[PDB]
Amino acid sequence: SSVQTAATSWGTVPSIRVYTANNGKITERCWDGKGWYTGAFNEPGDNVSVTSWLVGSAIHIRVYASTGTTTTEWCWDGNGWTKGAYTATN
Amino acid sequence: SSVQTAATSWGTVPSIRVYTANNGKITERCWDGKGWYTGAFNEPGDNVSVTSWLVGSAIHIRVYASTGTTTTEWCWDGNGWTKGAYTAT
Amino acid sequence: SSVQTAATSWGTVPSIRVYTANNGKITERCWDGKGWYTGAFNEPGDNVSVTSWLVGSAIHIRVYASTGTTTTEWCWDGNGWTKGAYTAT
Repeated sequence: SSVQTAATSWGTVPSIRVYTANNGKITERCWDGKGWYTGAFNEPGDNVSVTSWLVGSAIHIRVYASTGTTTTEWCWDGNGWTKGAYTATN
Repeated sequence: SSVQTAATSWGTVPSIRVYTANNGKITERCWDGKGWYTGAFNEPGDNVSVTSWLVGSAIHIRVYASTGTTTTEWCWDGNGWTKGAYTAT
Repeated sequence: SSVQTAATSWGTVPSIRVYTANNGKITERCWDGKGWYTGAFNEPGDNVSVTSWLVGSAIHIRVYASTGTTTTEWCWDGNGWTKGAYTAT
């Protein structure tokens, strides 16, 4: 049944990121105070969650994308999306 | 199989808001330090996410409600819930 | 069908907590700056959401676990997980 979303925000503007899982694909929409635009994030998943934090003015984002029982962490640390170290078991 | 929830919080008390999508309706439960009560938010949706931020002591909340492939942003900026500018494309 | 997750983080390290609902169980994976490990949280549910806040350096976490139409709040306030006062009505 419906698409699945996850949202985060930071700062005072604020910036907002909304991730949508739709038919096995996760995409990203972004707001930085003027309007919505399509973000760089595009990875497989049926389910998505997100968290973010600032270090000074630098945003760090973690997106957890799940398909079946496999969850992949995707990391934004200022210079592109990369796969993170997250695993669900030892 | 189950309801679906989304939660946010702010401040030091804190205030908490929990949104639940149940049979196509999203409702809101609120905690401001004393007990839980039903919030003003009531809109259609099968899925919900939320984020919030403070500007000084003023809370701003964004709720993303989805039905099928359609996502609607709902905004709280201190004087009622209003539909936001979010579009998926 | 896929597992369903919820995530929160705090501080500057940061600490991260990822909750996964899988086959009626919600479990927790934790990062405190060195590596991922399995957390203490293990409770029933088909759906999970989370929020957290700091009071100074002390973290407070609220996990909302749902099975059918029943949502249970679980609370971390520094000395184990306890059932919270949340009710839906």
